[PDB]
Amino acid sequence: MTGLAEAIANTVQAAQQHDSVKLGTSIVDIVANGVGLLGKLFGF
Repeated sequence: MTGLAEAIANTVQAAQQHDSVKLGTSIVDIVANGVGLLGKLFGF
């Protein structure tokens, strides 16, 4: 699928991992944690 990180990256544009730090469990552990899965696939 293409909605594993896209969905979370759909708010980071304005949130930038900010508002999520105060509200969101499947968002704060995806942009910093979940990203660890793609980091090796791509590089970041």
